[PDB]
Amino acid sequence: HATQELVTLGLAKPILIGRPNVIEMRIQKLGLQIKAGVDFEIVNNESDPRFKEYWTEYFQIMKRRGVTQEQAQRALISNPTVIGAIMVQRGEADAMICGTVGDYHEHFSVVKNVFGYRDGVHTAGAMNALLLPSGNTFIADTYVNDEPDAEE
Amino acid sequence: DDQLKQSALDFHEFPVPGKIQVSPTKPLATQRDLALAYSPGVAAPCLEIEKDPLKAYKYTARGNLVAVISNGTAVLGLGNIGALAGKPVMEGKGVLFKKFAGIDVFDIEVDELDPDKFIEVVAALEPTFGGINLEDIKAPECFYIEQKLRERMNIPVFHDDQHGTAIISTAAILNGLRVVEKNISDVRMVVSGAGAAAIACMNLLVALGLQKHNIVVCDSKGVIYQGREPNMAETKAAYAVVDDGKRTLDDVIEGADIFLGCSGPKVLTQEMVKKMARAPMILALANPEPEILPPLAKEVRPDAIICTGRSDYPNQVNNVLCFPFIFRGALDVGATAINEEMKLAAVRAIAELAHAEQSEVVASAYGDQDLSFGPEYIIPKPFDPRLIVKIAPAVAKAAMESGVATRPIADFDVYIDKLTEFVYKTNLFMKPIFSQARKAPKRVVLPEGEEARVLHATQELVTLGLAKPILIGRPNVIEMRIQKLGLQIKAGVDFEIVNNESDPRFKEYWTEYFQIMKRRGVTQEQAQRALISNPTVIGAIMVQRGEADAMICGTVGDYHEHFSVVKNVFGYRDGVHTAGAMNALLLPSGNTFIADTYVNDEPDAEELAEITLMAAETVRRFGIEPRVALLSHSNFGSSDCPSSSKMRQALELVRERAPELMIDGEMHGDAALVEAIRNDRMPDSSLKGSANILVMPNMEAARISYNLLRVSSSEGVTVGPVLMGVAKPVHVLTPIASVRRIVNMVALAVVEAQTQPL
Amino acid sequence: LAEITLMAAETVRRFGIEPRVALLSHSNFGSSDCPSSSKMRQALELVRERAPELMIDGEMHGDAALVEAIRNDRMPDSSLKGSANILVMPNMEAARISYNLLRVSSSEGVTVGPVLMGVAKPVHVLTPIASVRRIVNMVALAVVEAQTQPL
Ligand SMILES: NC(=O)c1ccc[n+]([C@@H]2O[C@H](COP(=O)([O-])OP(=O)(O)OC[C@H]3O[C@@H](n4cnc5c(N)ncnc54)[C@H](OP(=O)(O)O)[C@@H]3O)[C@@H](O)[C@H]2O)c1
Ligand SMILES: [Mg+2]
Repeated sequence: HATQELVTLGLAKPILIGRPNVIEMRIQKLGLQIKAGVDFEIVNNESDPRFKEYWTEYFQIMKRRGVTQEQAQRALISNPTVIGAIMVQRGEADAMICGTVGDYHEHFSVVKNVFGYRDGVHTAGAMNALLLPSGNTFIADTYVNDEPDAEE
Repeated sequence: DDQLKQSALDFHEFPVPGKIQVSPTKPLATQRDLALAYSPGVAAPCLEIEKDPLKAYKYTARGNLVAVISNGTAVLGLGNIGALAGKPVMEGKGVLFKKFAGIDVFDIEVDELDPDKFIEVVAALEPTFGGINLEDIKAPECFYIEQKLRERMNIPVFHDDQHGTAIISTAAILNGLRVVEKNISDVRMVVSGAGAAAIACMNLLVALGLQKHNIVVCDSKGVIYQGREPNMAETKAAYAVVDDGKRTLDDVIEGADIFLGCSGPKVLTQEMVKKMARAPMILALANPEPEILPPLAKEVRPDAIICTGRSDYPNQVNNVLCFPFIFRGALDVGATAINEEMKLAAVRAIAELAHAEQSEVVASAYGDQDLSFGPEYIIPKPFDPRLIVKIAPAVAKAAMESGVATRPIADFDVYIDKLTEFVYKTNLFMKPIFSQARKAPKRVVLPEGEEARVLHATQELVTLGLAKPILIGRPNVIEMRIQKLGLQIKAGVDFEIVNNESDPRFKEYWTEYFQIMKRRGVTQEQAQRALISNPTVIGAIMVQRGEADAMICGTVGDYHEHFSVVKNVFGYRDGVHTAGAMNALLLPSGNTFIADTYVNDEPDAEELAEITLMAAETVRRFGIEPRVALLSHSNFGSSDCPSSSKMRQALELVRERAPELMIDGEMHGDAALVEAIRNDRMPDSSLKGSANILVMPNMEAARISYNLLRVSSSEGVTVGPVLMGVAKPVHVLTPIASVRRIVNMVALAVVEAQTQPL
Repeated sequence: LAEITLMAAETVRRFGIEPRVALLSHSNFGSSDCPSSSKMRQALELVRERAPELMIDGEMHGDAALVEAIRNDRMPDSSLKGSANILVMPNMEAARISYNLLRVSSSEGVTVGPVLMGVAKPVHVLTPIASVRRIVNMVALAVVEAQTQPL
């Protein structure tokens, strides 16, 4: 639904990750008017033509972080967040929006491992916005650091 | 027959050619040691040998060394392929000499095939060897050559099968006559196919106190009796009965009592067995095809005493029965030859064993020994921990009785002690597990069904009939990988495939996973995603539901990624609050098990005690008596670190729980493994001999020690990591596990599922 | 750990053997995040800082360190070539247990040990079970070390 809205408003060029068959049947059942290639690009998690170059980069990132070559191969087929992060890091996409499935830190660990921290920054935080009677209010680090210290 | 032809063609020569590797049993890692071995320093042992030849067996080989000396004329069952060309099965015979009794075998093969120059070459090579194991000398020059050779050397000249199985055969006769409450005086015999190992067997069979006129020798050409041929056949006319017009074998029975024969195809029939007297004692020893088809004859007549030489049935006559152990009696006594008393007192040991077999740490579970003396049990099974400590001392005792030995053994208590010590360090507990799994296969999930190693293991398990595999993966990828690998397994026919996607039981699977893990951080959508992308979860849910009996995972990913799923689904065993992984090693001291190499990073005293008890129980089920030693960097209170105090607390807890368990600690690894160091440190230690279970303070020490010892000091793979303390049978393996490891662990899981898989 | 690694490499170099160090742990190249493995990785970084020419890698398993095929399967780009001849262990319990088990199981003869490194003057504390050959070898090593400014 969000992809349909983004195509309609022309806000982004979506790159969906999943099985094209399941995506298409779900689109038809939902009643959307988006089509593969025409409006949004589909990247198949399996039988991806760039599979070899993807798991290779993931392994080179995570070889000394507990990930073997076979684990890298298995992650680039069963972990869509890793595929999206490698896509963004390589340059085939500009941004990623994950987290709609699973736990927050399951995706944040991949994001931090691939992209890393910003320059001059040694911590990450998640800001949540609320519309209170006093106005727009933002609460800092609702998701990342369990017990930040003074510097964090 | 490629599943046997190609598999046996895949021979373990790849690392280094030849099963034997003539290697220094002494250290050679220093110029001092090298000078002691080849420079002045090695002249002294040789000079002392030359001064008095009594030192020949002492300073060198030729004490334990036999040489299976051959002209390659009857290579086990092959024939005259040649001396050098016989090397494959030459080494195959020589390898079940060291494997089962520690006999050194120099596979020197005489190239001289003439029946009179062969003896000349063998007697020329006599000083190299302290007892020759003459094999592959063919008939009829086997008897001729052995008869010539026996009279020359002053060291045990013991042929192979020609002298051979007579010990096992006459022991089987002595027990069979016991079974049917008969006596050797009136027993009648029928012999067929007087071959290399046949015509020489009744000669021993007579030595029990047997009249010659009761034996009827036969060959391919009818019946060898006195009156048949004008020229009486040698070594057979003594037994030859008077002429009576009996020209066909089907009538020469007349109610006989024994069918001792070592020959080829069938000669005996069912009506022939019917013509036999009451309580027939058919002893068809043909290896290719039994001469009577024992099931058919047993359906024809009951209370049969059928004895064969194949291991598929009890009462098997192998060389390992006494040949390595004969020389363990022959060479280890100092005899100058082997008499008929040697050949007859070892008859009174293996025959004694069959009706005197008991205890000997029977595998508490697994194994399924179920051996009782009777019509289906005449002689012990091929491989036995006391097939040595009873047969070898019998041969030595016969040596002193014959007064032909040169190094008579002292008080036999010490001899039996050393022999039993050698027994502890050579155990084959996996063969009973394979035998017990094969007679009751179970369904085992292999969640990593697309792995080449798992597919090879599946082929092996289908071939051996150990399990009913249930592979998990994409059927398409599995099938293409099978075709590429060259396997002969098919979906449904040999192994069931469970597709991780589009599984008909998807709804009922993720529902159960959610009900297990709803309050453990897993949502319904996460449960749905796990039952499609996590094969371990699918296999665990399958096993928990009851659609499979065991699981074997871990060949991909991290150990704890699978162990967390296993623990979450199955839980812990009743009365058990911890889990541990036991890894097995074949050390020079014997089978050694290291406890909790994978599960607990830093176990405490109670967890260590539970792990110790579970490891002892598992090792007991293997058929090995548990000898536990808690390991630490402190030797019996040397250090007061919390680790050593924790080890002492665990020792006290274990002693409370299991007073019968042999355990001590905390000590060093060398103190645990060698008894001299421990006796020097703790003379009153409750641990006797070498410890076979090593319990370590933390997972780092256990894992590092196991990894270093496996690649440095280890022979082969048996089992590991054996997961203990989980409710249902499941073993998490490692990504580097070999096909043999997977097959062994699947067989272990199958046998554990035969024992209430919960 | 870094100081011990450097001293061990220097001593093995003085023996005439090219040092090939491998820091050992129950984790294979970041598999576990226990403080022990993090300490091993920190030691590896410190050693690489101090001695860029030393051939060292870690942290890995014992089999990965000793056989090159396992390491190449795990880390094809490992800085360690062949078998490691220096094994640095996370704690004294693991080191002592591994050495004691390997000495009685997988070992040919005695050469030296325990070689004490980091003390001002040549001195070697032995064990009560040290043999005559061990004492002679260790005395010879101490004599040769005293020929090299015994301070
Ligand atoms: N421990 C064991 O399990 C064991 C050990 C050794 C041998 N064996 C078995 O014994 C056989 C050969 O062993 P071996 O080397 O001792 O003997 P061998 O030298 O091969 O002689 C076998 C004899 O069988 C006879 N024979 C062949 N075909 C026959 C037929 N159709 N009818 C009757 N007799 C026939 C031949 O006698 P003629 O010369 O008169 O034809 C021949 O001399 C094989 O079956 C082998 O598996 C078993
Ligand atoms: Mg043979």
